[PDB]
Order: sequence, then C-alpha cells, then structure tokens
Amino acid sequence: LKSVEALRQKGNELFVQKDYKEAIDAYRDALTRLDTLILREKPGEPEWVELDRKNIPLYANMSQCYLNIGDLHEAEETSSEVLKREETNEKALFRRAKARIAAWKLDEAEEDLKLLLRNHPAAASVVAREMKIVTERRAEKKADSRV
Repeated sequence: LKSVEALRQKGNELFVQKDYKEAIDAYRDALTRLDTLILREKPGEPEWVELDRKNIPLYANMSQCYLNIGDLHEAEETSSEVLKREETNEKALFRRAKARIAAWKLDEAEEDLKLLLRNHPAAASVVAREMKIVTERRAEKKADSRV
C-alpha cells in the first residue's frame, strides 16, 4: 500500500524529466500491486471504493504519458478509466479529446469538449482552440473525399 505510493512517486519523478516510457512502466507496476490489494477486498464495499479511487491518479498520469509518446489508443483508454470513476473530470476529458482528435475520432472529440465546457465553463478558450482544430479537420477530410 506504501509500495504503491512509492512507485506512483517514481513515475511522477520520471514524468517531470520527460522520460515517459519508464513513467508508464512505473505507473503500470503501481497499478498491478494496487490490483492485488483490491482483489482481496469484498467487492463494492466502502473499503473497495477507497482502494479503487487510487487508480485515478495512476491512469490520469499514464494517459498523458501515452499522449506524449503517440499511443492514442492507450491515452484514450486510460483517460476513459478516469472517466469511468469521475464522469466530468476536467483533465481526463481534455486529454481524451486530444487523443481522439489526433486519432481522427472527430464526432467523439467534439462530445468530450462539449461535455468539458458544460461542466467547466473556464475551459472556454482551450475548448475554442481545439474545436477549431476539429472543425477544420472535418473540412479537410470532407473536401478530400469530394475530390
């Protein structure tokens, strides 16, 4: 349980040095231990939840690492894990949008940014900026097919 905190902390160290591959392997290992600790608890009970909340920082940190590296599927997947637990999480929605956008999943990047803006009104300008990328990318893709 403090073996996991330690590895979170190690991942966080690697992250701030732009050494993202290893950040992931550290976070992925914190995830593995934390799982074994969850499998022991009675499922769904309050003790389960509080052990399970600890996944959130780990998947959040990791999704950015994945983003930072070009792993769009995983970036999206790990961000989705935050979103499973915190539906309107600002950072998770943003990151998933960024993943989706880069992935050409444009309807869906738009859903996220709308949801972002709906729950986080001060995300305005950041949302404006990415909706701009979406909305023109939809112009490229759909003049690329009327060629």
